[PDB]
Amino acid sequence: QDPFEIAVKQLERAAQYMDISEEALEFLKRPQRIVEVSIPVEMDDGSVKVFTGFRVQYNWARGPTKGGIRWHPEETLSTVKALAAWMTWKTAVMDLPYGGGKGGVICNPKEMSDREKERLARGYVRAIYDVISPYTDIPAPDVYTNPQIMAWMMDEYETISRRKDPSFGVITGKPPSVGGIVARMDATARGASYTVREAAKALGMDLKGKTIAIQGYGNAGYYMAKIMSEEYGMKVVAVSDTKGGIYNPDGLNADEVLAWKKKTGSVKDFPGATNITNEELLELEVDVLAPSAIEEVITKKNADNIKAKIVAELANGPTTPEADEILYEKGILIIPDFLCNAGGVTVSYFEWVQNITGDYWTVEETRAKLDKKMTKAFWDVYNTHKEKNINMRDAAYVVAVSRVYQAMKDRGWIKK
Amino acid sequence: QDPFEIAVKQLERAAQYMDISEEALEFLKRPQRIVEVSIPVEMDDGSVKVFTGFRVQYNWARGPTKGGIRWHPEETLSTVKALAAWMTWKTAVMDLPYGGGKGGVICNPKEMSDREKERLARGYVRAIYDVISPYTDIPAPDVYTNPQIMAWMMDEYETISRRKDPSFGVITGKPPSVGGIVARMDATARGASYTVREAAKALGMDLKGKTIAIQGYGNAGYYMAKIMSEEYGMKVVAVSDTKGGIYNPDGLNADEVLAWKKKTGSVKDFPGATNITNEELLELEVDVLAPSAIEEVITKKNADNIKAKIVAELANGPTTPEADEILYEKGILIIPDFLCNAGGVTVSYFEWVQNITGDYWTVEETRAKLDKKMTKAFWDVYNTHKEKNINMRDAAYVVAVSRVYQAMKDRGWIKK
Amino acid sequence: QDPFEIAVKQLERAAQYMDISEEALEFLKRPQRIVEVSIPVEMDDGSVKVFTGFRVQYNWARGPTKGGIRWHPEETLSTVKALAAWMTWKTAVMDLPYGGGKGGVICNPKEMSDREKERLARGYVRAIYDVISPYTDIPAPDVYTNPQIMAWMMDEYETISRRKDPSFGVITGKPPSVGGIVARMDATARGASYTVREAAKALGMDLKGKTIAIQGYGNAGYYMAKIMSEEYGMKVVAVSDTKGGIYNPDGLNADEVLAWKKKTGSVKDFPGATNITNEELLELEVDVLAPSAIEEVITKKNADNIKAKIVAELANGPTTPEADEILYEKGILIIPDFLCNAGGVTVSYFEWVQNITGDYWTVEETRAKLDKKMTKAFWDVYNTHKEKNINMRDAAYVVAVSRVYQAMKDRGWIKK
Amino acid sequence: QDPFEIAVKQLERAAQYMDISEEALEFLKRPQRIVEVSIPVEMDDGSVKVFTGFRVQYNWARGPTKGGIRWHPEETLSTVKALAAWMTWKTAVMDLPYGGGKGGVICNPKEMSDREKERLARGYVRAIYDVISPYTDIPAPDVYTNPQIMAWMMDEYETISRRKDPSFGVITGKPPSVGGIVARMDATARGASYTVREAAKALGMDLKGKTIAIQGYGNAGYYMAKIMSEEYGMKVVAVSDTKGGIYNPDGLNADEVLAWKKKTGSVKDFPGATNITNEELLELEVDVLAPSAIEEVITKKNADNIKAKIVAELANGPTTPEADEILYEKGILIIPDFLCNAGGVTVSYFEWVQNITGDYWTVEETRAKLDKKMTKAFWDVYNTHKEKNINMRDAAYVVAVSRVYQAMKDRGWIKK
Repeated sequence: QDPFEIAVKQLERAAQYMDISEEALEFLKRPQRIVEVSIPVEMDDGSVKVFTGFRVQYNWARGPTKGGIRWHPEETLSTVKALAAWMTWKTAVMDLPYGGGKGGVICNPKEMSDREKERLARGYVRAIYDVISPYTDIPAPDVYTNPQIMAWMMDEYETISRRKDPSFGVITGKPPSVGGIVARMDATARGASYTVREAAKALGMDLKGKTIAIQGYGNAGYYMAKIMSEEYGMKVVAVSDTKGGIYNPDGLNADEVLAWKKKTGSVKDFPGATNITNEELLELEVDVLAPSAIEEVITKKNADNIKAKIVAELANGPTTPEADEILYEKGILIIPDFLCNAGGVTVSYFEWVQNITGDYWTVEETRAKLDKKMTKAFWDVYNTHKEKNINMRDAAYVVAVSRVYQAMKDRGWIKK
Repeated sequence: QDPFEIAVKQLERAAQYMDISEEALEFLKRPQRIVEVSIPVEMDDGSVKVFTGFRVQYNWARGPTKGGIRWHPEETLSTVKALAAWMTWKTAVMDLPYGGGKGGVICNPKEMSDREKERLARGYVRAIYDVISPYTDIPAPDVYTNPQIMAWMMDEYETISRRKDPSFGVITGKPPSVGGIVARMDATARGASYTVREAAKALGMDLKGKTIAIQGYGNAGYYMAKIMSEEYGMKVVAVSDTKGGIYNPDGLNADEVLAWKKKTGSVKDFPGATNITNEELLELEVDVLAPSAIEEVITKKNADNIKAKIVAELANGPTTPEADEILYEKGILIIPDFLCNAGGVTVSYFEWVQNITGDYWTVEETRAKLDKKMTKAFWDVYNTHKEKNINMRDAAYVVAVSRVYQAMKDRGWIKK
Repeated sequence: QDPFEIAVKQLERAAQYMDISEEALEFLKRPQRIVEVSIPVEMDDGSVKVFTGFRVQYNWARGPTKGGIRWHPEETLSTVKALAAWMTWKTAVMDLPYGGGKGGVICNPKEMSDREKERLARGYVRAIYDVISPYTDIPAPDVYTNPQIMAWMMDEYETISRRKDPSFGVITGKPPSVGGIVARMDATARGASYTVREAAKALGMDLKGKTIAIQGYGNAGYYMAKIMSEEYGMKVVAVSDTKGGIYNPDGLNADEVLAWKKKTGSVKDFPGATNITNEELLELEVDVLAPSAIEEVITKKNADNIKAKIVAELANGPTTPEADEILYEKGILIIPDFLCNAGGVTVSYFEWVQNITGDYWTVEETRAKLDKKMTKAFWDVYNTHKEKNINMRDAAYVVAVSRVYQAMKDRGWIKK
Repeated sequence: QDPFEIAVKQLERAAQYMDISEEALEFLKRPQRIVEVSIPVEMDDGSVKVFTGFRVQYNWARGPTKGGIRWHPEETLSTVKALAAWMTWKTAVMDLPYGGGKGGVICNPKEMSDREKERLARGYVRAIYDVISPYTDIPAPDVYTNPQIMAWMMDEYETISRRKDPSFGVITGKPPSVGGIVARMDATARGASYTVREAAKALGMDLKGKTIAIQGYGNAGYYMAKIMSEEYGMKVVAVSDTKGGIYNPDGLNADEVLAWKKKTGSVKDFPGATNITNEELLELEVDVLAPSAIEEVITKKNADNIKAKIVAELANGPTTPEADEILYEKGILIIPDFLCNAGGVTVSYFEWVQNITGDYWTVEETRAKLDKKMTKAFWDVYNTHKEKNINMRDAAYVVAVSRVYQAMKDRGWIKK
């Protein structure tokens, strides 16, 4: 289905950049396992309503599959399969010991009691219990799920598993009271702060003094802002939200802007600052550009106007194939999302290790370990893009895919 | 899909005839669990080929799900989802401590070597292992599957189960050398005869000397012929097949016939028997009509021409809805398929029992248990329709869907 | 080795009387699994002593392996290997759902306190626990082990299994207080009579008023004596023991003889009776000759002096091959031990079914089923011996090994 | 058996240097568990051929048993029991949390195709599955087995295990695409060098600029040469191979030497270097000597001509007991094999640690620990040598055997 169909293509295109049997391609083109279940839920009004959820375990050749759970009224399998495939390249490029998986339920949390959300989380686990474990498949939070939901879900598992395993490790995005971890607050942006630093290096450029413009002012946007300016000494001249951007040559203060938005509801009309549009933002003359909100914000239409040296993809899919070629030719360094925003998944892996080892780390320890991980994944991609003459996004899928190809071979899943 | 769709709207129509919640109905409108997997197989040519299969566990309120595995190049989940629902109403009417399930693989058996197939049978199991046990889900042979393939499936199960359970009972239609049973050759026809026999009873009639025309001369028809005439003293006046049929008001001799066709290739041109057509046969003037070949062969078109005292549905969906209603006012007793041809699964239950208890029975024993079973089911249905003034098929679903509704209710799956 | 080597030869030979692959042959010339253990035991003198035990599971293609455990100071793996193979042909011919196994520990049960043996019994179990279960491997008592011993074994088991399975069923030969059954007392002699009953028909002869001479007066002998006379109305003109025999054409009374021996230590000097040697008894001119004491009593040297119609081997290996021929071409009906004396292994299987089903039968039921089972097996072999012009012993191996052959095939362990 | 026998004596002689119960002795004199299976394999020609393999779990008092698998046509159980015994002292001396075990299959890799060796690795596993686990028994590569065979093994385990545990940790020497590691390549030569440092220290000597001679030039020999000279600053004055040696006072350049051997076929004739025989090598006048190829090269015969300060045993069994006392008397530091060559097993435990915790370390981290572990182990052995005043080989065995003794005492396996 379209969403999946798009995924395969992504894949089918990268092969061309590498040596890989067809036995392989054929395998890597369908998910290893799909589970589809009916979850009867008792609604507040005493009525029992049946939902439909999925869990897809795409490929586990490299490790147990990692992947979040989504709650969404317009959810579909294809979507789930497609996103499962994706995690797969994600974990691989990051070189973690996991395969990729993903789940979803077709429901409207927005019309749900806290108590009806608890019973759906429980029903999910009761339904797909037989394919999850701390060593088989480890979920986590996605669209419309959060730590609270994770905990109810861990809790129902222990009740079934009866504690004969490291129960806290069957799922991540947990609240700290139960094996969850801090450091997970800034992960994505923080992780993203490390590629950029590296990216700078590549271009033999020093960040201090440089400029950044961030589209979107949420967690990522908020944190990416605080960090780049605080730790890297960059100038945050532009930030933006759902309602407009505000520009300032002298550099904004994330905490201040944050307060305004939190009291005013928007970053817009922030005193001392000029109001601007979002498209305006994309087209600024800044060193780094961090699209951290929505997708397809950079297209053939605008691709031509982007004046950033580095385009940091914190959100998923801001850029388009078309926009891809132009920015390449144009000479702009792009940190594909799935490499740029992978500190999320990385930390999650850091959480699992702590749950299974029973040993808890300090934030510092945890940040150090995150840096290393990102630091390598980048160079790994960059160097490949150079050598093979392909953009970072193509480079990235080549790094990813081969890793899965090898493992599949070593196990003898395919002979060649 | 269509097929599923079809199936579903057959449930909705019978609903009309009974008192059942909408909680129940919605519930019974979806399978509880579906597993879809890709099974990599090593070709006899050192190539690895990924295949696609499903196991769908519809409903297990009344006991473990029981159902066959189909190997076909035109197979689809929708078909599997649909037959799995069917299996679910079959066991219930039959009153087996089972639920309904089905499986399928998309592959062309015909161009596969014995070795390739063993590798397929084994991979299936290695893939859906986690959801099968002698207590969870118990497969059986279906289209393009048989007792050898079953043996291979049971064997790889034992190897993973490590023999910590009653492994012979994890699948049915097994070769006697391995928990298999012999009463299994004439089960479908043997089970049908009992209903005809009980059918005759209600119809204040005696089949001795009575006539019967049978559509199709495969296993079921051959044996239907054989027994009816042989244990009952009926007059097979015509048989019929793929190509055409044979008439003889004096009584054909099945065995003779079978030879001919075996030697001949068809039941066509038999000595001393006049040639005729399939359609001719249906409107033939006999006391019993046993369509045992294909789908829809009794429709609105000919419905009025059927002059049978009794129509024994041996095949899957031979008659039709409006065809259904005409024969009804006309006063014709129809033995709805899932009840009529259910002996085969009733016998496979008998097999599972023996497997679980280590205690093996005698054909005579087995038979007496079949009869007993076939009988009550018949009656159970007969009285429902009488009392509720509806058609047998309608009455069947009623008795069927009724027992499944009770069970989920008692489990608390649905509150009313 | 020796007894093993001998064993294997036994095999190869009968092969020649049948059609079978070398794949197969080669497969049946070795046990699938052998386990050898070191068992620390706490002696009564405060010192720990390591013993050495084994369990050998020869072939489990037809079901879980069944076989006793021997406690002997002169025990060796070979002996064990060799009897496990024998256990294999015994179940097949008895047509049981069992494979074949045997176990053994090297020790002197005679210098052992009751407490030391218990600690040994529990250690064996704590040692080979990972490969036994009521669905995997089911021991029983053999040389120097008994019910007391089985219970101690059964108990340790439950203690490890945690009662998560039909625990009483993991081992046979138990006291009635825990799953033991009662018809087990005269089983071996009882099952032997049935065969004697059937053989007398094969010969067209009414045993009533006929004669039987029994070599050995143990439980087996005593019961054979008791039954054949009381139930089949025969005359026991001679019985015998460790020290000598007694003769009396008018026929003896099994009980009277038994009490003398108890009070007197031997059958010798029994009143009214005539004293004779064992050899004499062997050469008596009786209808039925029941050798139930030791092997190699019927040799090349005396096969010519044997004058019985039927030679009922209650004992294990009383006749030899060389004696085999002579007695064959001489026209004597020999009932192979392994069929003749399978009454014990049969009722044992009857014990397991009641343990796993939780249903327990009466003595009359059990006996009922025991006769049906023995009867068939006789005729199976009888008919085979007729058809191929071979001797019961050779017939027997043919039936057994063929049966294990089909199963390994159906499972695809070997492909031809 | 001769080889097992030899081992037993090896131990009994160490007894003599320490206080050990006799209860302990006898326990240690036998392996706790031996399993022997018949493994049917589908030959490339369509025939099935049954192979024979074993796994020997010697003693687990200190942890789960660690030990390689050997593929070889002249393999014997006793060789196996013997090596397992050996594994047992090697882990204890290293103070690793394991017992010792060994496995082996009788076959000729060297006429098996890759598809046959895969069907072979897989069947091993399917066979001894019940006694292996990442917590129970952890195999590894040995004679004629490599990371690829490990991976095939790990895979079938996962297929049986169902991923309910840290599947990557049930076996070591894995390819990195699946739990394997690096820093595993120079493990042996690298571990050996730390002990060589320590010694130097014991001796008060400073290695920079001292001389070393290596008998043998394979991986270890090659690696020993690169390391001592590059990291320690030593002069490699002679190396030698299967055919002969070469000598040169200024120092050889290991890479230059290796290419020459690689392109040429031997170290013989290396340009600018003098040729010498192996024996002359041994009696060379160097500070350090490193026999790293074949056994019994140091005998009563030449023991007297050894002129080195330290004898680093990279090979197994290069010095005899006889040569053992002469050298000892002469005052030469000998670093025993099983201690000196332990950097391999050590690094194999490091892999298991990473597999079980999901955390993968850096080479520098890995090296940090190896150093530590070998360092400690060296001194534990040394210090027992001066103390009890015995030879390193004797001293290592005491430390080993004592450790195993305490544990069996602390568990109550034996009472004193």
